[PDB]
Amino acid sequence: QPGVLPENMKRYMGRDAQRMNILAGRIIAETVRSTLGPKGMDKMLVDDLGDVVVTNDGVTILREMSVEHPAAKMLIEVAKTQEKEVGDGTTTAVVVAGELLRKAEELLDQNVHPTIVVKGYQAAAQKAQELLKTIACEVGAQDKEILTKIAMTSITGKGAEKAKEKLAEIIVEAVSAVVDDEGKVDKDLIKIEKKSGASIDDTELIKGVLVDKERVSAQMPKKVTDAKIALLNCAIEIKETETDAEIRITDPAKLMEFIEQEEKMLKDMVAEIKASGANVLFCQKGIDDLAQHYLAKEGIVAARRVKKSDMEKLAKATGANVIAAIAALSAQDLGDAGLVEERKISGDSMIFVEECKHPKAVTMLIRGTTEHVIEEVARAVDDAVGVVGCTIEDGRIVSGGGSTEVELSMKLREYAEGISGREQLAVRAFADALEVIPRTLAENAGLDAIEILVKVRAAHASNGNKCAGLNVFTGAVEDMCENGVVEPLRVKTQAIQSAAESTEMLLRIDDVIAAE
Amino acid sequence: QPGVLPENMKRYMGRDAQRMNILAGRIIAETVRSTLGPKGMDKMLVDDLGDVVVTNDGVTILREMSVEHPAAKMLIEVAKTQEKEVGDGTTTAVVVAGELLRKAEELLDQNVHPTIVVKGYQAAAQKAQELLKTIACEVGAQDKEILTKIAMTSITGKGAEKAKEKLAEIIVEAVSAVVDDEGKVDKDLIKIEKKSGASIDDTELIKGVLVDKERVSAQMPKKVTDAKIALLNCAIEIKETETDAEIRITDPAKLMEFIEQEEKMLKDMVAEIKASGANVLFCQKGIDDLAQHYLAKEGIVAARRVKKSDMEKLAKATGANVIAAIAALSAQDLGDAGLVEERKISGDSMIFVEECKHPKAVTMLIRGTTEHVIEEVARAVDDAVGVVGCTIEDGRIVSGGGSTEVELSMKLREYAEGISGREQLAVRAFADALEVIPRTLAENAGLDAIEILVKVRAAHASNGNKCAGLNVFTGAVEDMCENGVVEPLRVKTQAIQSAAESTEMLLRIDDVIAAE
Amino acid sequence: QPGVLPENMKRYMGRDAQRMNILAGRIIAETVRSTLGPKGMDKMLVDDLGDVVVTNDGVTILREMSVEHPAAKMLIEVAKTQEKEVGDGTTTAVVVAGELLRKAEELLDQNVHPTIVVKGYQAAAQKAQELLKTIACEVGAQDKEILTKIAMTSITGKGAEKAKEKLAEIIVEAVSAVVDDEGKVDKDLIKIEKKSGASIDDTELIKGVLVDKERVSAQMPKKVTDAKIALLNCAIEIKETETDAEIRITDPAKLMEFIEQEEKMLKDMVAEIKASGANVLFCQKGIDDLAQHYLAKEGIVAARRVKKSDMEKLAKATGANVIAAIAALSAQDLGDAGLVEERKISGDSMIFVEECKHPKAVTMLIRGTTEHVIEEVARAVDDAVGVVGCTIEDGRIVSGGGSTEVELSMKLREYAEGISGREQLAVRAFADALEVIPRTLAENAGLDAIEILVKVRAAHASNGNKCAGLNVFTGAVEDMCENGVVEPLRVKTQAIQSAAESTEMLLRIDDVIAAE
Amino acid sequence: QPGVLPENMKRYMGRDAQRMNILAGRIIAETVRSTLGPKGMDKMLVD
Ligand SMILES: Nc1ncnc2c1ncn2[C@@H]1O[C@H](COP(=O)(O)OP(=O)(O)NP(=O)(O)O)[C@@H](O)[C@H]1O
Ligand SMILES: Nc1ncnc2c1ncn2[C@@H]1O[C@H](COP(=O)(O)OP(=O)(O)NP(=O)(O)O)[C@@H](O)[C@H]1O
Ligand SMILES: Nc1ncnc2c1ncn2[C@@H]1O[C@H](COP(=O)(O)OP(=O)(O)NP(=O)(O)O)[C@@H](O)[C@H]1O
Ligand SMILES: [Mg+2]
Ligand SMILES: [Mg+2]
Ligand SMILES: [Mg+2]
Ligand SMILES: [Mg+2]
Ligand SMILES: [Mg+2]
Ligand SMILES: [Mg+2]
Repeated sequence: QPGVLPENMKRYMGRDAQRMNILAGRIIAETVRSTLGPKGMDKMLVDDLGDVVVTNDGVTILREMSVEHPAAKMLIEVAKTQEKEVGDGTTTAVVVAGELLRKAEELLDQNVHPTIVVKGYQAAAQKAQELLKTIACEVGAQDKEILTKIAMTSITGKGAEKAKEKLAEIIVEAVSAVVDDEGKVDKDLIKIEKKSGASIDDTELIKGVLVDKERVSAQMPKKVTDAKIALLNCAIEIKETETDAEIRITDPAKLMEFIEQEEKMLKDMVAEIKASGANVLFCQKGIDDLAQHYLAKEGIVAARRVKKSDMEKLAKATGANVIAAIAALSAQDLGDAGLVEERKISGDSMIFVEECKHPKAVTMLIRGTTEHVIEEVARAVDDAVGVVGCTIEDGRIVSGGGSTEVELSMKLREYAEGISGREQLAVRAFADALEVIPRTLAENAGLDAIEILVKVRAAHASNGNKCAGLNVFTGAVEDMCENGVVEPLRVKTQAIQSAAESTEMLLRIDDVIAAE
Repeated sequence: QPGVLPENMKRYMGRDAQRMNILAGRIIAETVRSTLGPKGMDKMLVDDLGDVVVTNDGVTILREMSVEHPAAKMLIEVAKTQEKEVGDGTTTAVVVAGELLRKAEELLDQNVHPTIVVKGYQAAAQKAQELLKTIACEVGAQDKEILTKIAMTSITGKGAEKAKEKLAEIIVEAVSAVVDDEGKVDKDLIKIEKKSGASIDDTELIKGVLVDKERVSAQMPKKVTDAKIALLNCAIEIKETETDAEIRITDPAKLMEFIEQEEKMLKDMVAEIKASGANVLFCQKGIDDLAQHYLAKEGIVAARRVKKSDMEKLAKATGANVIAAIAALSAQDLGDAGLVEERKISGDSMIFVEECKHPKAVTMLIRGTTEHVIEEVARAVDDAVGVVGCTIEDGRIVSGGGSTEVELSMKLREYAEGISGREQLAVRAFADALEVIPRTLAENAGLDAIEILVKVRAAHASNGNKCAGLNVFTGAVEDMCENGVVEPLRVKTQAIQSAAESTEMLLRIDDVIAAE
Repeated sequence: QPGVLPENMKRYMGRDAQRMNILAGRIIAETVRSTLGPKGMDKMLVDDLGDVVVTNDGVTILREMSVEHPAAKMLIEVAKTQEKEVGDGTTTAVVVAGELLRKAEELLDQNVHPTIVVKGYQAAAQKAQELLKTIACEVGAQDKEILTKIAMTSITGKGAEKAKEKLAEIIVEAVSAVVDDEGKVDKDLIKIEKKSGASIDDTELIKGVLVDKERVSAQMPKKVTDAKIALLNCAIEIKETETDAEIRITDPAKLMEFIEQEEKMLKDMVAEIKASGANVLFCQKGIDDLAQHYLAKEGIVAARRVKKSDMEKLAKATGANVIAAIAALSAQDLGDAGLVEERKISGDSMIFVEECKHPKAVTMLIRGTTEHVIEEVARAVDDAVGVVGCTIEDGRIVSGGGSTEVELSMKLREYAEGISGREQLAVRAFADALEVIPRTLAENAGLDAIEILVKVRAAHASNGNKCAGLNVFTGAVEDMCENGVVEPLRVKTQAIQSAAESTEMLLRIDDVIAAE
Repeated sequence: QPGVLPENMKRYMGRDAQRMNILAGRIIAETVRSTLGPKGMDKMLVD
C-alpha cells in the first residue's frame, strides 16, 4: 500500500533537524566573520554570468552567494533587516545569530530542552535592550563633530584606508541637508552618482542633482548662473482633445490656416514659459522640435523626456513645483540653482544643477579610478549615510570596538545569577554569545582573543569603563569614546533583537520536511 | 543532510585567493609588457569570427582578448580608465599594477599582513602624487612647439616609424582648433575618418567635416566656394497638422486647386531658404522631389536624410543653427565654409565641408595603403590627441623614457626611510615597483636592464637630473627633456593612482567564491 | 596549466578539516549512544544481501554498518580494540571518544590551539589512569561470588531480561575451568556452540567438547562411559613410502600375497590401537573402510576426517596427545571423559565428549527458540566471558552505573586546578567529558540527566561514596558496589586510554586530502 | 585553477609568430606568382 507523506521528500527529525539548522546557521555566520572590523578581509564573488563583486559588506556578500539552505536563508534575513533599518552592522547581526546557535547547541547537548533555551534567550534579549538604553549616550542631531565620528567609524569598518575625514564630513553635510520637518532622514534623498576619475579623493557633494541629459538644442546656453528653473509634467507639444476630433478641409487656403494655428499654439506655450522668468526648463515628456527652436530663440535652456525620478529630485533640490499645465506656470513655481551647466564627466555629457541654497535632495558624486574601486567606496558611503541618519533620528550612540558587547555580557551574567534553575544556563549562554564580536574583532587583527577578552573584561569590572575596548590598531584596551570609535545605539539594538528573534524561531524547530 | 553553501561553487581561501589574484594580475600585465615603448612589439588578435586586430595599443589588446578571469578583469579596468582619462599610458598603468601585485607577494610570503601592505601602498601612492606635482614642468597651453613634442613622443610609443613631424603638427592643429571656452578639450570634437589611399603620409586635417552623402540632384552644383550653409532638422515636405485632418472634395475643379496649393507651399519653402542667402542646405529628413527640383533651379546644393550626428558636427564646424521651421530660417542661422564640394575619395562620393573659419569640430582624414595599416595609424593619432589635450588642459608635463619613474622611485625610498614598522616594507616595495617601467623599456630594446638601471639611478642621485633616462635609440642615458621625449603629468598621475587603487582592492581579498 | 595536486581530489583545511573529523566522530558515537546501559535499545541492521543482525552490541553495530567516512573509521578502531582487549564496554569507549571531540570543539571555537587541547587531553588521560588504580577494588581470582556479579552486571548491560543467575554461574564456571597454569584466560578455549531449542534457559556448560561428526560405522557403540580416547593425526590407511615405489608381479600367486599383506597391516594398526586401551578414537585423516570394520569388531568408537580445530580442542579437553605414528600410540597418550555419546541435537547428529575431570577447554552450549534470539544471547555470553576473564587476570574491579566516571571526573577537576594557563581548559574539558556515561545511562532510563548528575556528584563530594551511582532500576542514587553492579577495572582503563589516544590523533589533523 | 587567458585559444609567440606570418604571406604570394606577366597562366576557381 502507498505512503502517506510524499515519497519525494527528505526529512530530518529531532536532533538531526536541530543540527541541520544550527550547522547551516553557524556556517553562514562563518563565511562573513573574517570580514568583521577594520582589519577584516574582503570577498570576491563571481556569478554564473561571470560578473564580479568585491566587497567587505556583510549583507551584500550574503545576497550574492546563492544560498539555498532553508535555515541559512532564515539568517540572511537578519542581515537584510539590519541593512533596511540601520544601514550598518549587517555582519555583526549575523555573527551574533550564528553564535547564539552555537551556544544553544552546547545546551541541547546537555539535555536542556528547546523551549527553555528559547525562554532564557528571550529574557536575556529583553534585559539586553534595557541595558542598552542605560549604556547609550545622548547626542544632538546637529552635533557635527559627533556625527563625523559616527561617519568615520562606519567607513573604518570597511578599512582604515577608506576613512578620509573629508569624505566623512561630506557625508555628514549630505545627510544634514535632507533632514525633514519631522527631523527624519530619508536615505533616498541622497542621490548616489558613480563616475570614474583621477582618484577616490575627487568624490564630492553636489547641492543639487545630476541629470543624464543634454540640452535639447545646441543653440541654447550651456551654462547658466542663478538659473530660474521651470519643471513641467506635460509635453510642450500640440495639445489634442481627449474626445476624438477631426479637421475637415474643403477650402485649399485652410491648410495653411490650420498649420499656422498649430505653430501659434507652440509659440504661445513658449511665450507663457518665458513670462514666468524661467531661463531653464526640464520637461518630463516631449518638446516639439518647433518649440525647441522657440525656446532656443528666447535663450531658454531645456531638456526633454526627463525621468520622473529626475523631475522629483529636481523639485526637491531647487524648490520648484512640477507643473502640469503650461497655462498655470507662474514665477512662484520656479526653482533656483546657483549653476546649471551641461558638461562632460568621464566622457558623458550631463546637466549639473548645483549650488542650490537649501536643497531637500542632494547628490554624492563618487569618484575613483575603476568601476570596481568605486562600487566599494559607494557601499561604504551608504553605511555611513545610514548611521549618520540613525544618529540624527535617535540622538543616541554607544562606544564601539566591541566595548558595548563586553559591557552587556558582564551585566547579563550578573542578571543571570538571579534566574532560577535551567533557564539560567540559557541566559548565561546568550551573555557569552555577545562576546563573539570583541573576540572576532581581535582575531581578525591577528591578536590572541582569549587574553584580549580577559583584559577588556577587567577594564569593565568593578564599576569600570563601559567604553573600554581593544583598539585593533594600537593593540591596547582603550576608551573607545575618547578615541571617537562610536556607533548609533540602533546598530546594537537592531542586531541583537534580530539575532534573538530569528534564532528563537530556529530553535523551536524539531522537524524539517523538504520537498523535491 | 544538505549542503549550506551552494554545491555548484568553486572556492579559494587565504593563500590560494591571494595567489589566484596576484597571478592573474601578473599574467595580464605580462601579455602587454612586450609592447611597451618604441622598441615594443605588436599583437595580432583573431576573434571567433576570424576578424583581425593588429596593434601595439595596450587597452585595445586587453579588450580584444576575451579575458574571463575575475581578478584579471579588475586589472583591465585600469587600462580602460587610463584610456578614458588620459588616452595614453594604458600599458604603463597595467604593468605597474602587475608589478605592485608581484612585490606584494614577496611581503605576504615573508609574513606581512595584507592590511599593512595596503596601508603602505596607499601612503606611497599619496606621497607619489605630491612628488609628481613638484617634478612636473610648467608649460603653456598655446606653446605649439611643446605640444608637438608631446604628440611626437606619444606616436613614438607605437614605433618611431609612425612618428612623422607633419603628422604630429597636424594633430596639434586639430586639437588646438577645438579647445573650448573653459579651455577644455573634448576629443569627440575631432572626427576620425579612415580612407585607403596612396600612403599613410596623405593623412590630412580638414578644418570642417566629411558627410557620407551625395547631393540629391545632379542638376545642383558639385562645388560651392564661400558657402552659406542652411541646417534644417525638419523635412522639406508638405506639413501635416498634428490634429488629424482630411481634405473633402465635392467639386472636380477643386482637385487641381489642392494639388497646386501643395506645390505652391513647396515653392514657398524653397523661396524662404533662398531668401536667407543660403546656397547649401543639409536636411536631417526628407525633401520632396518637387522641392529638390526647385532647389536645383535656384542653384542650391542640398543633401537629405543627413544623420543627426552629422547635422550636429556640421553646426559645430560651420557656425549654423539647426532650424526646425523653415519659416524661422534667417540669414543669421547660416553657417560658413570656404569650400563645399561633393567628390570621390577611395571610390566613395562624399560631401566635403572644408576651410571653415573657426570650426569647433574638425576632421582628421587618415590615409594609408590598407585597412589594417590605417587602423593602427588611427590608434596612434588617438593616443596623441589624448595627450595633446591633457597638456593643453593641465599645463604640466614630465620627462619620458622612464626617467620620471626613476626619480619617483628614488624619492619614495627616501620617504620610506622615515616610515616605522612593517609598513616601511610596503612603501619600499611600491618604490621598487615603479622601476618596472624603465626596466621594461630597456628589456624591449634588447639592453641589459640591471646595468641600465644602475646607470639611470646614478644620474638621478646627488641631486642630479630628474629628466635623465635611457634613450632606447641612443643606448645612452640622457636628459630626456632636452631630447624632446616628454609626456603629460596626467599620464603618470592616472597610471600610478589606478595601479595603487585597484591593487589595494585586490590585496584585501581573502576569499574567492565563484558560482557555476 | 597544469595542476600540481591531482585534479580528482576533495580537500578540507583548517576549520573545515577539524569540523568534518569532529562531526564524523560525534555522529558515530550518537549512533550507539541509545544502546548504552540496561535501558538501552537495539538496532536491526540489514546488509545488501538482506541478512539481518539484531543487537545491543556496540562494536558489532559499528562493524555491520558500512561506514566509509575516514574519521569515523578512526573511531571504530576504538570499539575493536575494546572488544579485543576486554570484550566489554565497546559502546562506552566510542561514546567517551565522541564526547572528547565535542568538548574539544568548544575549545577550538575560542581559539585554543590543537596542540594545547592534545596536551591537556594527554595529561588528563595519564592522571585518570593513576586515579583509576586507587579507585579500583582488589578481588581474588577464586572469588566466585564476585566473578558472578561481574558476569551478571555485564549481561545486564544488554538488558535485565538476559541477566539470569544460572547463566552467570555457568559462565563463571566456564571461565574458571580454562584458566591456565599462569593464571591467564584465553577466551578461545571456551567453545561456543549455538543450537535452537525449547528455551534460552536450556543453555548449559559442557565439561568437554561437541564434535560435528558421526561415528564411522553404525556397528560401533553409540554411547561409552569412562571412555579412553585416542587422538591420531595420521591416516588409518595403508602406508606408502615417500620415495616412488612400484610393485612388480610376475607370479599369479603373488597377487593375493600383496593384497593379504595390505589388509594384515590394516588389521595390525587396529590391534595397535586396541592394545593401547583406547575404546574411542578421533582421526584427523581418513580411516580405510576396512579398518573401520576392524575398529567396529573390537568395539571401538571412531570418527574420521576430524578437523584440526576439534582435534586440538579434544586434546585440551581430555588431555590426550594427538599422535602422528600409530606404532607410537601408548596408553599414556589416551584422554579420558565420563561420557562419549553420539546424539542428535536439534536434528543434528553430533559426538558429545563430556564430564571430563579437568578440561583445559570447555563448551558453552547456547540454546534459544530462534537463530536470531540465540545470536544475541551468544553476544551477551561473550561480554561476560570477557570481563570474568579480565577480573581473573587483573584482580581489580570498579563500581558501575557511571559511579566511577563521576568519581574520576570530580578528581580530574581538582587536578585541573593546579594546571597553569590554557591547558587547564583542556584538562577540565576531559573531566567533563567522562560524565557523558552517567548522563547517557540516565537519558536512556528516561530520567532527567541534569538533576541525576547533580545528585550523584553530591554523593561523591567531600569524602563521599566513590561507588555512588544512579540505579536505573530504582531511580535512586545508591551504592553500586553494595548493589553488586561492578565491572573490571580494565573496561575503564582501556576505554579511556583508547578514547584519549584516538581523539588526540584526530585533533592533530588540519588537512584532509581525499582521492576519487 | 583557473586560467587567466581563455582556455579556447591558440597562441604563437616570438619566432613562431614571425614564422606563421611570414609563411602565410609567402604562400599567398606564391599562389598568384605563376600568373605574372604575358606568359603567366590562369586559375580556375570553383566555389
Ligand atoms: N578603530 C577601531 N578599533 C576597534 N574596532 C573598531 C574600530 N573601528 C571600527 N571598529 C568596529 O568594527 C565593527 C564594524 O566592522 P564591519 O566590518 O563594518 O562590520 P559590520 O558593520 O557589522 N558589517 P557591514 O554591514 O558589512 O558593514 C564595529 O564593531 C566597530 O565598532
Ligand atoms: N625616444 C624614447 N626613448 C625612450 N623611451 C621612450 C621614447 N619615446 C617614448 N618612450 C616611452 O615609451 C613609453 C610609451 O610606450 P607605449 O608602448 O606607448 O606605452 P603606453 O603609452 O603605456 N601604452 P599605449 O596606451 O598602448 O600607448 C613611455 O614610457 C614613453 O616615455
Ligand atoms: N543496574 C545498573 N544500574 C546502572 N547502570 C548499570 C546497571 N547495570 C549495568 N549498568 C551499566 O551499563 C553500562 C554498560 O552497558 P552496555 O550497553 O553494555 O555498554 P557497553 O558495555 O559499553 N557496550 P557493549 O560492548 O555493546 O556491551 C555500564 O556502564 C554499566 O555499569
Ligand atoms: Mg560596517
Ligand atoms: Mg552596507
Ligand atoms: Mg603610448
Ligand atoms: Mg590608444
Ligand atoms: Mg556491555
Ligand atoms: Mg560484546
